[PDB]
Amino acid sequence: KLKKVLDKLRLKRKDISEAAETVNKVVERLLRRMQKRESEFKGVEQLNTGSYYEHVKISAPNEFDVMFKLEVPRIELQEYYETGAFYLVKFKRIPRGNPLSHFLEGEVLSATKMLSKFRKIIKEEVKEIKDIDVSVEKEKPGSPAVTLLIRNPEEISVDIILALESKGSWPISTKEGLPIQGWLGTKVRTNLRREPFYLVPKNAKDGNSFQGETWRLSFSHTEKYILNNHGIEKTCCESSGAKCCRKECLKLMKYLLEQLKKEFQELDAFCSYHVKTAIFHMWTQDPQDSQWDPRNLSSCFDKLLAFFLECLRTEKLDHYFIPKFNLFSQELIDRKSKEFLSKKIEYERNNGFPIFD
DNA sequence: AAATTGCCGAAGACG
DNA sequence: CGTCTTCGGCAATT
Ligand SMILES: Cc1nn(C2=[SH]c3ccccc3N2)c(O)c1[C@@H]1OC(=O)c2ccccc21
Ligand SMILES: [Zn+2]
Repeated sequence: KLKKVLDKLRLKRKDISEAAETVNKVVERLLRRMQKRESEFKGVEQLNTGSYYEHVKISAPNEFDVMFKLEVPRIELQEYYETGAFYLVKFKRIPRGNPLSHFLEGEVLSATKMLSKFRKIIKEEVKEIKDIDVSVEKEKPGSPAVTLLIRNPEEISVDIILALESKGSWPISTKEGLPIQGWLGTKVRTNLRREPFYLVPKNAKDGNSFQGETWRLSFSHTEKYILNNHGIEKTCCESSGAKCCRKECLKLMKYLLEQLKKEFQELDAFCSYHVKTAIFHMWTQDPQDSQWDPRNLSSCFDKLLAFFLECLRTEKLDHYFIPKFNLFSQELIDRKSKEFLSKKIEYERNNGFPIFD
């Protein structure tokens, strides 16, 4: 029954080839444009992130996430209040004379001027794309992405996300995050945390304004690794290993949410990352590969559902990397919303998920 | 050195 | 299920 639904969600290869071909051609053009003398954003390198590159994209290959990461040495972080996720950026010492001073505001490296330039360049370059139908969607407070809209003729969107790369140790609000010791283990956790961390120009919302110079932590790269390396056994989902249902559960919970979001705008606050964050916790709670045996798909999905209902009910979903940061705090998602989603989920759960049709 | 090449895992397609 | 395929990712090579 859930097998059937998964069959429908599964991406068709033909559809992937036509989408990738177009998406890739456009990104390499923008990446290439981004280099090339002049621009502040030279040494940017590409990192593909997102449901698609984690292989958990459903229904259609019509959403692509791309990080344009920039290595910036000698930066100091100041925690924006006690958010844990948001920061101000300064430099160790004076530039002499170097690219990113035209994004400063005194000593602070403002996310907003840096993003506005980045968007301006992307816009001038999309202007010149003649063989493909692509446009830049209008700006949005609360998003760090310059979003492309591609009609292939199918509608495809590409979020191009500027990122600052920092090679130093992770900020201490992450010190007790990534709790994978009993699952992926201590050597993996330590190795993961020796990788760089990234900041993206999503501004912290103070009230109903946005604090324009703040940046947000991003662990898209880390999350991408974990999806490709998700078992306690090294052979999970390999040719000489056992298939598990972890990813299948993530897709099912994704589908469920996205359907409810379609016909209910009481849910615009919710999103996929909530479901992703939740399943990460499930994977920590149930680290054994044997617990996610495909035979057990139904009970694994329902356990995920029960856990997600419990997060809603108790108004608490800890960020997986930054345990201070409550994604289900009253300030980000109002109580009323959380109860509405709870009743809809509970409804589908007890009625054999009619919305799956 | 910016662009090509080689290698192979993840997973779709098909019987 | 096995096998064959395309795509993504990576870094050695020119
Ligand atoms: C609510 C939400 N949070 N969210 C976060 S919170 C956060 C904290 C630290 C790092 C990433 C991050 N993403 C996120 O990606 C979302 C959804 O993804 C979005 O880009 C977005 C946009 C509007 C509503 C919800 C989301
Ligand atoms: Zn697995």
